[PDB]
Amino acid sequence: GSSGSSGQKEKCFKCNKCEKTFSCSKYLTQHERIHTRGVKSGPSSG
Ligand SMILES: [Zn+2]
Repeated sequence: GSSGSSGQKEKCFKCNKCEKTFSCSKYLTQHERIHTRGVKSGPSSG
């Protein structure tokens, strides 16, 4: 008899790598990108 109060009203989007809490979703999904090993034209041209 543990039924009753239930609702996914409160939502929180917390990254995985950095584990930073955000406000919206689109903000996170896109952010996650930042975590991509291998960036061309970064530290040195070649
Ligand atoms: Zn992150």
